[PDB]
Formats: sequence, structure tokens, C-alpha cells
Amino acid sequence: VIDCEVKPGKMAAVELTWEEAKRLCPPGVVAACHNSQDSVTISGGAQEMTKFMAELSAQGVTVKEVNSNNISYHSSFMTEPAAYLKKGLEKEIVPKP
Repeated sequence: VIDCEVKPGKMAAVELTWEEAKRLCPPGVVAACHNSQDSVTISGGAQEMTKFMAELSAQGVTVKEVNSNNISYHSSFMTEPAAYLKKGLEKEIVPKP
């Protein structure tokens, strides 16, 4: 995560439902984790995320930002790091059931 120059990103746990978040998220910002019945983590780029925060705060919705060290985990931005991790861990992690 650190070594690669991943573009700055953010995350936050919004109160939208899973289907609502999936329908309402524009390109560039996605849902990272399905916390509970009414809590979903949205992660994405800094500018698009800030726009999402303004839009959600405009209507009636509770949005809480999570300290992710300015990294948008579980998104398309993690394509390059994940492959690196695979190459990093292929020679270390023995496969077990």
C-alpha cells in the first residue's frame, strides 16, 4: 500500500443500505465493506469522495469518516497493489486447507 504511489483516497461508513449504496454510487467511488444492515463503507478518490460527502450530507443521511490513512481500500485502485501482494506472498505463504 505504501510503496506504490496510490492516488490519495478516503473512506467513510454511511448509513445507506447495501442495495441503495450500490445503486447510488457513481463511477470512481464504490462500496468497500458491508458492515451491517444499514451501514456500508464507501471508498474512492479524494475529489469524488468529497463530492459524495457533500451530496449525502445535503439529504438526510448519517456519514462517518474512517481513518484509513487516506487510502481507499477494496476498490479498483487496489488492482496494482493486490497483484504485487500476490507476487510478494507467493514465495512465503504455504497453501493449507
